[PDB]
Parts: sequence; structure tokens; C-alpha cells
Amino acid sequence: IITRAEGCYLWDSDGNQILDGMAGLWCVNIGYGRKELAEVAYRQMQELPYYNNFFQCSHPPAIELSRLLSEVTPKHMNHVFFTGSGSDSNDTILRMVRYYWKLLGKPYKKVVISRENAYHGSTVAGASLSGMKAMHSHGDLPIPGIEHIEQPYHFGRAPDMDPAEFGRQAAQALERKIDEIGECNVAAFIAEPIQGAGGVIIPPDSYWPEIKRICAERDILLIVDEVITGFGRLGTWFGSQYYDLQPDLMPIAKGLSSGYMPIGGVMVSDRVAKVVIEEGGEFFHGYTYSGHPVAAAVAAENIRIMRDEGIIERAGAEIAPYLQARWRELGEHPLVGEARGVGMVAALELVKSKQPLERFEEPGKVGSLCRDLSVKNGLVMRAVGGTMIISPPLVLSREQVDELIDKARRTLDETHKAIG
Amino acid sequence: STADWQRLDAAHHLHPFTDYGELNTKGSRIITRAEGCYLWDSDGNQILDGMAGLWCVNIGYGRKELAEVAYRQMQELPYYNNFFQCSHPPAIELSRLLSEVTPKHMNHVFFTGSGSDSNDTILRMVRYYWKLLGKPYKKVVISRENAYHGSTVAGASLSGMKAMHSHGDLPIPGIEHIEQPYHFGRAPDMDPAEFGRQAAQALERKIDEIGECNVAAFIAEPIQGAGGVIIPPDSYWPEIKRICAERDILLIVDEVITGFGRLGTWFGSQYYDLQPDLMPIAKGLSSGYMPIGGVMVSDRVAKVVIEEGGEFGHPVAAAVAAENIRIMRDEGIIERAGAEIAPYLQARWRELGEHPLVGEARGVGMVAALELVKSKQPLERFEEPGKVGSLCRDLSVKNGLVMRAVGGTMIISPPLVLSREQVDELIDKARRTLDETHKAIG
Ligand SMILES: Cc1ncc(COP(=O)(O)O)c(C=O)c1O
Ligand SMILES: Cc1ncc(COP(=O)(O)O)c(C=O)c1O
Repeated sequence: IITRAEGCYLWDSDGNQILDGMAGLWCVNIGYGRKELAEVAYRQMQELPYYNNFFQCSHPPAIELSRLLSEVTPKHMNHVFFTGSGSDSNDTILRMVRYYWKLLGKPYKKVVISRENAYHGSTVAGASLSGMKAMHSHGDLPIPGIEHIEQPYHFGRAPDMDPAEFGRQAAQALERKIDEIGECNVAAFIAEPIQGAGGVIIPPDSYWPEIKRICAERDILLIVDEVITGFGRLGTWFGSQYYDLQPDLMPIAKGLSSGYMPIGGVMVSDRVAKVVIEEGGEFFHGYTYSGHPVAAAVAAENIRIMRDEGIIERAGAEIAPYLQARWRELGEHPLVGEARGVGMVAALELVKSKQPLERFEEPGKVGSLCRDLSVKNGLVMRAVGGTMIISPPLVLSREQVDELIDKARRTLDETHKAIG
Repeated sequence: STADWQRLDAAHHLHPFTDYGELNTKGSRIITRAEGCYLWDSDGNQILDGMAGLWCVNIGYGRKELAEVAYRQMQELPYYNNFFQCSHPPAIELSRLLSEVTPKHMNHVFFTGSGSDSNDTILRMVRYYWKLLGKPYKKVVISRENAYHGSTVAGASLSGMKAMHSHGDLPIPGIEHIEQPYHFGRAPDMDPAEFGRQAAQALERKIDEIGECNVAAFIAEPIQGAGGVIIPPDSYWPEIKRICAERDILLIVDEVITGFGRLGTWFGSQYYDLQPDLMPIAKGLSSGYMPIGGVMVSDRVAKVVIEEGGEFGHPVAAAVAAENIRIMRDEGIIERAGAEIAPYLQARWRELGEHPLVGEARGVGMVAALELVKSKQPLERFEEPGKVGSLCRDLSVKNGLVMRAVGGTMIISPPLVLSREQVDELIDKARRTLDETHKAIG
């Protein structure tokens, strides 16, 4: 039970100072308690609390956010459909990516390819593209049109294979799954730049360079899911430019408003923009609260804060290096096999031994603990099975990292004992 | 800046439910402000909105209490998970309140980010309640043609807008659709009651083809908002309750539009003595002040899905929505709307019923529609009636009224706060708008 929260810190009812290294839920990228946000939300609910997002008319809070996103991501992205959540964004992407192919006269290109252990929402669509299997479990989920493939989890799958060749491989597991559905039946492949909720699953640097080749030889679209990775998480404003990707569609959410408002949307490449506006008809997809003005206001201010105050540029050039390098330092711990991270996200692997390397029978019970001990030691840290992870706000300081490591290293040293 | 705002809107901003292209030339209507039942666009024109914007602004605009609680809840923590939370979190209230104003048997509620998201969950858990009752073959949900139940890939499969399916093979497994009770557009002569029984017994018709063992549930909006204001012969709903019993299936009444006073009563279920098993609500749950929706869960299905099956809501939006319901009950907004102004508006809408171009004038509560027709007593429909309403809208907006065209059906759903003097404005504004459209053809 928390009373207050400011910057990167939380305080519970007993005074308990807690460093939220989890940005709450991957989103609070400015940190808690930048009142600049509640003022503009208070003040925009005044003029217009709500008006329709385009059915007849538009409204300014949304046009402004639209420019800003056209601006942090101008490149080939200069258009944004809005929506009420990040899962609701992927529903949009799935339907319009099928509309794109329809208008080019290929209604058979309607299969989108995801990956096992991807997360792409909670809706019926979004849970079907995601490969958690715990959201598929209700019977019929992978709705027709969805196929899934290999995740590039170098550590949990093939800990020995040359990381470079393991990347190159598991990238061709896409070129595999194409010649057996049929290129002409595939509309697109969809990935998170870095799988977040599935573990901080970082591809070998070989993976993405491959997957781009594969969407060239073949006539299919790329859908990079920047919902967690977006707005500084990878040091860069978006993962697509850490991984030199030129997506066709991007769902975004969460850090769009640093979690302070229900809001998401899909950016649209100038490629798939062209086909939808011209040579196109009515787009009967749409959604009340799409560019809801209050959230658009809050989100506009949120991005406005981030570039004006230079929050992400510091995070990526000043602090991301420091965090990643200190994280690897826990790599030399008896309980830690691999230490991963790009930018402002990272993960530790909980393992029984290092030199002969044996998993736990049920690694979840260990990680499920080790987090509950980080909180009890003043640090929030998600557990995915036996993987521990952090996704801090981008306003962390070079001192708040020394805090986070030293608190993590205590939490690890403590976890070892209760087993031994 | 208009000239400039409109530039940017086409330049990058995208635009739910719109050609994208036939409106980048013509420019967008940019609305800056709003208070009461009025909006103001960039040219400062006052517009009377009898559409609650999009059926939601049941409070009427510019209600200060809502921004004050939103400013205040942003001060506490966003999200409310299990390990830590905001003391006295808004989500807890709202479920107590939402339980109080809901046909009794609904005493559990699950929150979600929209009304479409809500209908997905309901699709998920309706099959999940049958699984746990050992009938996993019970998976078919049944909507009606021209119904609207959301815009997620689930919602668009569930809604009988045939314009969203044909673009591909979208209506996903497990979804069938049936006749709508549009007495005017299907059987304008048939006895209004007989059509209701016939379009309702068309449900016992489908199940006799599919197999009772396949249908999981039935779903309708008490009245279909969108597709028109397609109000059922008073015979209809008493049938569907019968058909839904002897057949062992769940009822999903969709109260997103029809919910929170829109039909004079708090909900449509109330007005039609329906006892939904699942209720998606999300338009006027916060009177549009903030994105949020959810599902009510009848005590029946709530015991199977919550209990020995313990598996499977933004806090700031929960607060706003909680206070919106508060205001509406304390200040009797919905009680008056249904007893003072609803009978009143329901009379004078029927007046426009006999302008030279009106065949039917339909209405319940603070919702209602009329039908646009070529000749009245000779009875004729328009060739491409959509082109017609397209005009009557632009003339209603320029005559200062937001009045909505679904094909050839003109609709209004003003805030519940409309005053008896404000209907005269809306009636006269519409009446002028009507004689304006009559000339542009005749
Ligand atoms: C990759 C990805 N896509 C979509 C989502 C949708 O989540 P939500 O519905 O909370 O916006 C998530 C959120 O992290 C995600 O990680
Ligand atoms: C019955 C019903 N469900 C859902 C919706 C809309 O869903 P959402 O609020 O998520 O856009 C509407 C109208 O748009 C509706 O009338």
C-alpha cells in the first residue's frame, strides 16, 4: 500500500522508501509526480472534456499530439490513428494491414506472423498474436490468420550455439514459415524490438539485420511493436532506430503518456499511408476515445517534457551506458548466468550453477521470491519465471543506478543463502 | 489558426471512421471548446449537440467537479496492481457504486479500457463459463444484422455492420448474425407487433439450425445505437427472454450507448425488464470525460467464473467515472431526464414526424430518430438515401445542431441535461434544417 511517489521513488504506508526500477509498468518515463501533467489535464478537461475524434469533426489536443508523433518519428512515419490502449492498437494494426493488402488486390495476404512468447495485447486479437500460451490457453485463441515462430532467446533455447549463428538461424525461422504458408498468403511479421513481458529477450545483434533481408526478398510488411520499447526505453526515442528498422506499422502506448493516461495509437509508414488514403475507400475501423482530448493533451505535454528537458537523450547517452555496464557486473554473481540489457532495460537470469549450468525445476518459485525480497530491500523488480528484470524511468541519475545495483546485489546475496 | 489547424489534421493526424482523402481537401471541423450542451469550433460558431458528442456526454459538458477529482487522482499513483496500491483506490468505490445502480443481480464488475475491449472479454468469458460448466462445445455467440458491439476485431465480428466484414474474411469463428427488428426498414406494413415476434422468434430459428449445444449466448443492444435508432416492436424483447430460457444460453445486453440514463431509465435492461448475464457499459460511465469501460456480471455467471475458476482499469479514469455516477444519482439527472424532459422531447420529436419528408418518428428517453423518405403516404424510399442525410447533416451543423445521419435515418441523443427550453431550440433547429433539405431536392 503506497502513499506517495515522486521522481523514481515510492513510499508505502510505513515510510519505506522504494526505488521503482520498474517504472510502474514500463511506462512512467518521466518518473512520478511531474505536476506539469496534472495541470494540463486539469486545464484541458475544462475547455473540451471530450469531442468525437473524427466521425464528423476533429479537435486540437489530438492534432497537436499527431504532429508531435509525426515529429519524434517523422522519417517515414507521419500519420497516427489513435486508440484507447496498447492492445487496442494492435487490433487496429491487424485489421488495417489486411485492408492494405485488400486495396492492392491481394485479399489472400492476410496472415500475420508473430513469435512464441511475444506480448501484443489482451484483446481477442492481441492475445492471439502474442505467444505467451497462457493467454492462448482458452481453447480457440490463435484465431485464423495467425501463425507463430521461434523467439531469439539465446539463453533459454540454445545457450551454446554461436550467438551470431543463433540469431541468423532464428531469424530464418521466418523465412522457414513463409514457404509453407506461402509468401502470397502472408501479410506481415510482427515483433517487439525487444520482447518485454516475455523476459527482457534481447536478440543477438544478428537477428534484426537478417529479418530485414527476409522482408525484402519477400513481399510482406514489418510491424515493430514499440509499445514497451517506445519513448526512450532503448536509449533512443524508439527501438526501431537502435535496430535500424524502418517499420511499416508501429503500435505505441504506455510511455506515450508515461502511464498517466489511457491512450495509444499506431504510427503509419508513408508506404502503407499512400495505399490507405489514395486508391482507398472508407476505413470503417474507428473507436470512441480514439484521440480523446484530455489524454492527447497529457501525452502532448509528456513528449513535450521529454525532448524539451532532454530526458531521453540523457538516459541513452549518459545513464544507459552506466546502467548496462554496472548490470553486467552482477554477471559475476553465483546466482546469475547471463546479464542482458540494451538502453534503459535489463534482466538477470537466475540459475543453479554457472560452470556446468543447470536450470531450476520450476525457476518461477525462485524469481517469484527474489522480487519480493527486492521490495523488502527497497527496490521494485519484475520477475518473469526465473528471469529478473528492470525498466526504470529515464530520469534515473548516475547515483540512483549505484543505488539500484547495490540494492540488487544485496537482494541476490540474500537469495543465495535461503537456498544454500 | 484554423487554416493551419486543418492543414495539420490532414498532414499527419488520422481519423477514425472516415474516407481519409475525401476530407483532406474539404478540411476538418475543429472544435475548441464546449460547455453545457454546446460546442464552439475554430470560427466560434455555437453548435447545439443533441448527439452527446458520441452518445456519452450525459453530464453535459464543462462539469468542474470532474476535472477537480482528475487533477487530484493524478496526484496519487496511476495503476492499481496487487503488490502496492493507492490507499482508498478509485477502482474500489466504483464497483460499489456500479453495483448499486445496476439491476440487482449484477454485483461484480470487471474494468477495461473501452467498450469494444469489454465485448471481447465478454466473448472470452462467455465461452469460459460454458467450459467450466462442462459444455466446451457451447461457443457460438449470436448478434443481429446492423448491430454495433465494438470495433476491436472481436467487436467488428460481433456487429452486423456488413461494411466491416466483407473487407476480407473477418467475422471470426463462432459468430453468427440474424434479423434486426427494424420494423420500418424491413416490414413497414406488417403489424408492428407481429414483426417483433417474427424477428424475435428468428432466434429460436437460428439455434434450430446450429444446435442448441453450440450457442453460448445471445447479445443485443436494448436498442441499436448506430445503424439507426432501431427501436423494437414492444413485442420483441418479451420473446427473446422466452427463447433464451428453454434454450440454455446466457444473455448479453449491450448497455454502452443505451446505458446510464439514455433510455429514461438508468439502463435499457431496466426499461425492457431484461436480466442480462453480461453487460458492457462504457459511454456515459464517465460521460466521456475519460476513457474507460467495463462489464457487469450477473450473480449466475459470476459464481462460475470467479469461484472455483479464480482465473480470468486505469485508476484516474475510475475516479472520474465514479464521480460522474455520483453526480447523476445525487442530482437526479437521470430521474428527471426520464420523467420531466423525456416525455416532453418524446412528444415534440413526433411533431417533426409530419414535415413533408418524415415517415417514422421513433424515440425512447433521450434518444430518438426519424426516417427520411421520398413521399409520405404514397410511401417511397430514396435511391441512395445516404446522399440525402449527408446533406441534412451539413445543414443541421450550419444551422447550429449536431444531428446524426445513419444512411437515411436522422438521429439525436442529447445530453441528459437538456432543458425544456433547449428542446425548443433543437426542435426548431431541426425543423429549419428539414425544410432546408426538402428544397435542395424538391
Ligand atoms: C508489446 C506490447 N504490445 C501491446 C501491449 C498492450 O498493453 P496495454 O493494453 O496495457 O496498453 C503491451 C504493453 O506492454 C506490449 O508490451
Ligand atoms: C453497443 C456498443 N458497444 C461498444 C461501442 C463502442 O465501443 P468503444 O467505446 O470501445 O469504442 C458502442 C458504440 O460505439 C456501442 O454502441
